[PDB]
Amino acid sequence: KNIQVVVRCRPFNLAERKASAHSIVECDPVRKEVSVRTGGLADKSSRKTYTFDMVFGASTKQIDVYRSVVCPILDEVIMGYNCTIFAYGQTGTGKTFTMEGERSPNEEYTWEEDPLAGIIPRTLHQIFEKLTDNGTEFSVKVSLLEIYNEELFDLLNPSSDVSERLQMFDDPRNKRGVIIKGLEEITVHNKDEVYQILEKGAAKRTTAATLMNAYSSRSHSVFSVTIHMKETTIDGEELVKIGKLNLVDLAGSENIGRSGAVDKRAREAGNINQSLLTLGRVITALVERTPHVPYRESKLTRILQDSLGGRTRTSIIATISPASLNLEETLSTLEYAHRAKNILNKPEVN
Ligand SMILES: Nc1ncnc2c1ncn2[C@@H]1O[C@H](COP(=O)(O)OP(=O)(O)NP(=O)(O)O)[C@@H](O)[C@H]1O
Ligand SMILES: [Mg+2]
Repeated sequence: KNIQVVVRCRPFNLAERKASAHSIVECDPVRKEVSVRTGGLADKSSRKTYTFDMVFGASTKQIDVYRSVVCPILDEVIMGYNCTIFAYGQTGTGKTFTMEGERSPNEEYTWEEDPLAGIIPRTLHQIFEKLTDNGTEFSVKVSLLEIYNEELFDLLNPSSDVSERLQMFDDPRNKRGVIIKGLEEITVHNKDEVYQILEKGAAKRTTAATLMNAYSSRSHSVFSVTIHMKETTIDGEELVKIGKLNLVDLAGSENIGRSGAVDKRAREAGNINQSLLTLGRVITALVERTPHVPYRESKLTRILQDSLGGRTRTSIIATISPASLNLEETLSTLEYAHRAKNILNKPEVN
């Protein structure tokens, strides 16, 4: 029911160290708290403390995030629930690193084995493991799209033609969802098939350089895995359930004064910030029990509508930087992520 919200603080990066930035973030997984020194060079004691469902410090390894957050989600999907996990936070704090991850040097590991692997590569591997172990008759279908400047583009369409803006419509046979017309939904039979498709897909997800992040996501990435399951019980009863998992890598809050974003990059930041703002208003509207929730004001919240206050089991991974340089941005991330904890969802099997 209640949306699960966890926070992950990444390690200081080079630029922060070279700028002699100091640490203003303390994570306490035990108490499940994140405290932020809000004082300034003046006050070095005053702290702002938030309590979440789970808190991951700078030493948190990919596998830790997965075992703690994803594994339980994965089983729910197998149960026939609709689930969503999305990474949220300031540009450069670890959303993409967390959702997709990277690859260790010299092929010392296969994708699934890699300690740098993110949530998505691990989940595609695990999905088949659990399904084969389950015994059900199953079919797996995947899709990947990015929301770029309020337009939708399929990232898995293999065609050579330039990608067209996909149109979105409410699902006729389901008032709790949308339909992306023309979106490719590729049937996959094992991790190898999925991995080939995934790396090519994630590779073309619009990424560009900004002073804050040389590898900044210029769009919100939405990777969906739909699983059709059909089994026959010992009672000769045939049950058909459908599970779905949305792994979302959002673009992140960006102060163009700091990112130095110009024209095209600035245009992207404008859309990114506006869409995230709309996400914040949706969250706030749900926590305040407001008569209206502004889902329709952005393609992001339309896609995430059922995930936010609907019949989807949702988990949020708020990513933050430990540097004193990002006090306002960090507080903003923690504040909205904290509010999200109070949103009540009504998950139900399909
Ligand atoms: N937990 C971590 N451990 C090591 N490196 C990290 C970690 N988190 C983030 N990074 C690195 O910082 C750079 C990533 O920024 P990420 O790609 O993490 O930014 P982002 O949140 O996707 N930025 P943005 O797309 O603008 O919202 C990556 O090359 C990562 O390797
Ligand atoms: Mg990114």
